[PDB]
Amino acid sequence: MTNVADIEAANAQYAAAFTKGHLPLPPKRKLAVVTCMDARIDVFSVLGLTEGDAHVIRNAGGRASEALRSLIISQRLLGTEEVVVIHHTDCGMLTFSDEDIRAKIREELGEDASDIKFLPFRDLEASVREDVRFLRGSRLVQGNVTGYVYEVERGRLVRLDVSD
Amino acid sequence: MTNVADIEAANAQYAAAFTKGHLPLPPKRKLAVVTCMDARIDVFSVLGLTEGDAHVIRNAGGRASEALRSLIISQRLLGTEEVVVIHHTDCGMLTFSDEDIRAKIREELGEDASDIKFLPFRDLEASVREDVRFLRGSRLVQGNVTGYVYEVERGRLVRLDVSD
Ligand SMILES: [Zn+2]
Ligand SMILES: [Zn+2]
Repeated sequence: MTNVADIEAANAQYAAAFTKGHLPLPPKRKLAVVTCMDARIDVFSVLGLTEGDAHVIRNAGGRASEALRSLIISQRLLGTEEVVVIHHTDCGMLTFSDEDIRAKIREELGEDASDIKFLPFRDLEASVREDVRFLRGSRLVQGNVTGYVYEVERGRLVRLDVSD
Repeated sequence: MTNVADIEAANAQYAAAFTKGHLPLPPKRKLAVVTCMDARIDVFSVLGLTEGDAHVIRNAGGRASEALRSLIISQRLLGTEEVVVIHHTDCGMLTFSDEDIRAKIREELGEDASDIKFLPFRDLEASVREDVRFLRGSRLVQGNVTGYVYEVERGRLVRLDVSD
């Protein structure tokens, strides 16, 4: 109850103590992060970023196909040179198919979403390899791509070896 | 100049102090936030969120059209009931046309991107109004939508009144 009132109250405390007003547009680490919208992940705390360090791109499952527009802008307009892709344990995108979510939209809203692809995946590590390989194969992405699993159970980032 | 070594070292410190392993999938505030990938914005600090409070969806310019997949999953599978859309001052998406970025891709990569739409906007407040009205008009989004501008120069969230 009162989300808008609470975030505006918290913001007033943040703004009172804020001195980071001079930070420039290009990220200092020339880095873009692609990860899940998952509420339990604070990317800045997990990776030790401060304001101005890295682009942080977030979507349901941290899918690289959807991140690509954001990555091209990140690199071509704002100078980033590197991408990290982070999926996580206990991701919602493991727990349904396109058919299951289309059914839930019909059941709850009475709407047809048969032509929208929701990009769920069947295996966590396979999803990271598919995404990293996708970005390595793109002619529109420059630089090294690294894949990780974040363990929501212990706060650990686990780097994955992705062959090819 | 060793991004992967730096974030792995910082993560090892974060994991040593980590207590939050029992948090569940559904966000506690039943809230999804849509904002820019901009490096200077730590959404958790700006809004006073803790791990497990709100979904955080981020893309170049915080465009609601691209967030829609993520919002539908957030609401239908993970129980969120409300959306906040935050654009920001000094956003890169104000500073180019699709034809300007297509030129940079030709100059730097020697690639043609004439079939990709990058979704820049011409006016910051109009961009927030368009994105809020887009989500309010969608038959696949339930609940209240609020628009904000985040002022990168002063750390201030400014709520916009958006009609019809
Ligand atoms: Zn997830
Ligand atoms: Zn921006």
